[PDB]
Amino acid sequence: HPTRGKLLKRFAQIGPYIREQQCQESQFFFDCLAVCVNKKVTPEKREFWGWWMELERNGEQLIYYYQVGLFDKNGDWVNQVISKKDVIESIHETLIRFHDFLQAAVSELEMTLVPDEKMSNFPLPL
Amino acid sequence: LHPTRGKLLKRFAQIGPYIREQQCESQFFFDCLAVCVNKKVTPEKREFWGWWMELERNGEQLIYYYQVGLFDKNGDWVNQVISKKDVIESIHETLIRFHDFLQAAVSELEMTLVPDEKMSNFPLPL
Repeated sequence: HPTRGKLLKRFAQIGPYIREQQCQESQFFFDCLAVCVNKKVTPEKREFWGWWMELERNGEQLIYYYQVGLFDKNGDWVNQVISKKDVIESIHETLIRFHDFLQAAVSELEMTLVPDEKMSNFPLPL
Repeated sequence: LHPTRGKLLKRFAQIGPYIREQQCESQFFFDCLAVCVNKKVTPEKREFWGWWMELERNGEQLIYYYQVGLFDKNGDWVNQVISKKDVIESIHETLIRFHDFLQAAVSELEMTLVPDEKMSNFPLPL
């Protein structure tokens, strides 16, 4: 096919990125809590700068849409990022590394990765 | 991701005989054989009341999920516990002491430790 189950399993093998509970039919969800916002906050209320990605399946095509931003206390992602070079670089390194592994996994599945049209406004190289 | 899986494994192993390396992919596995079920049984078929814990990684965050139960003759953990105050108290004491070390290790690693949402159904204080 390959099966949704096959995809889920192979994507989970990339590492601690896929969030299975937020995946449904033909849509997969990945994220990365890359940098803590403020460690003075109690652990359970801490927030993180990072990225999240939505992967739509369209037959043998997987269509990717990454956003950079903020993961708040509720587990909501917001498209706002601290304007610090070092933090942005850290987010970008985790994203690039992930995308490289994703490329490899999709190639092994004999499928193809393609950017969402909204990636034209993505503010980092990829 | 930094720190690495390898570094986390070694750091967690330093806490004591809890982590089970052969059961750790983007998840770490810990357990504790707190109370022997019946000492009259030979050491081959011995079973234990205790706990096990799955620690998930997402970036700088580590997410813990403890369960209390029975480590059976087959080497499988089951979420059932003998309904005895003294046994439950002993399990609980091992768990709290372990958790205190885990908290200190995660802090040393400069990461954030938070309960899994399923810990809302954990039947003991933590």
